[PDB]
Amino acid sequence: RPTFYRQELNKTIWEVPERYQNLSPVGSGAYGSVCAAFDTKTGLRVAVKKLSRPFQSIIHAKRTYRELRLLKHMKHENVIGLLDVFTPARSLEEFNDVYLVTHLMGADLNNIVKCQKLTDDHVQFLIYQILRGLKYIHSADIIHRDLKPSNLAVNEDCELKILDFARHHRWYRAPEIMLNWMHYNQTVDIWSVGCIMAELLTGRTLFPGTDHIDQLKLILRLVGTPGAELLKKISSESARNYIQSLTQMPKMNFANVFIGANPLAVDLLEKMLVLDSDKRITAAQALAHAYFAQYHDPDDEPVADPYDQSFESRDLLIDEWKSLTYDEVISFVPPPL
Ligand SMILES: CC(C)Cn1ncc2cc(Cc3ccc(F)cc3F)c(C(=O)NCCN(C)C)cc21
Ligand SMILES: Fc1ccc(-c2n[nH]cc2-c2ccncc2)cc1
Repeated sequence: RPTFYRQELNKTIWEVPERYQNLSPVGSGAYGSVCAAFDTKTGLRVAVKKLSRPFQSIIHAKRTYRELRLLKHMKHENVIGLLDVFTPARSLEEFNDVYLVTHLMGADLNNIVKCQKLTDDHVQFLIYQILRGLKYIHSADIIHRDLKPSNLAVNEDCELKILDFARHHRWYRAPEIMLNWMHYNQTVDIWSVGCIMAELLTGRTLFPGTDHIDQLKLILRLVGTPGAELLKKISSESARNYIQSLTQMPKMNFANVFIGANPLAVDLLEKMLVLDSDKRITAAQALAHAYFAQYHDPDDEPVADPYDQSFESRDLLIDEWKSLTYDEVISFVPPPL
């Protein structure tokens, strides 16, 4: 066991091993508190997240267990991974805090898009990496659910990583969630990617809606009201009525909306921003799209080992979720240096 040291940043107490030095806050919220730090054992700059009240309730305890399982499983260049997880506690009895460690990235995508407009080649490489990481995540039957510029981090090399999965198990959310459809599939993420790609090409949020209703009407204005094939798939009575009563609007021509953009980019957006989720393009299929010929390599777009999410359906006590989390802390194995 290593030796810990203690200090106060903002109003948070931080107890971490000596190897992590020069902690400086990065931000805080419901997710907990994040600090940038230097790892003397490896020489890397790292990001340390201290979970907030990890075992204060059953919802928190399960959430803590969920995040740790996910991060321990992700082993992919475009997905955030676990460098280390530790607790200052020496036993299950005193186990009360969990810290997570990962490589520090240069900036989030929301600090690039507004600082600069992106060339078509940059958009190619950035979107390509998101999809490469999404293919991996989706191969494990995991849905991110909250893909958005602030959840994508980039290095000065333009290397990208997907961060902070939505622990749910807004301008970027698929319309079937605005309609509250409880059976949305993994292509909800592909919709998010489409809204992101469009924003990089134009510099403007594609669907800057003020609420759920306003959001949907901005989406239908671009992709048009749903056809009869999609009408036949809606079970909700209120939804069906709301949609059949809206003044009908045609699908606009993306080539005209996105004038001057690479025609291969326009084509990909049209395959991503499809209202009917069954017809939306998949991450695996989008990687083979001609827009990414510069970067596509079918022997270097790997898939993930099978991920067991059976715990999601379990109804346990706080002490049981806590103990299961402790087990995952102890059995952690750092990645090969
Ligand atoms: C913006 C730069 C600091 C780039 N950067 N690089 C790595 C990294 C990790 C995090 C969060 C995080 C996740 C796993 C982990 F084990 C340790 C962690 F710290 C955050 C962050 O602060 N996320 C806040 C939550 N928001 C986005 C919803 C930011 C990160
Ligand atoms: F206006 C819309 C927008 C999106 C959808 C939709 N796309 N994929 C699945 C659905 C959907 C929505 C609600 N109920 C069932 C299915 C249906 C109508």
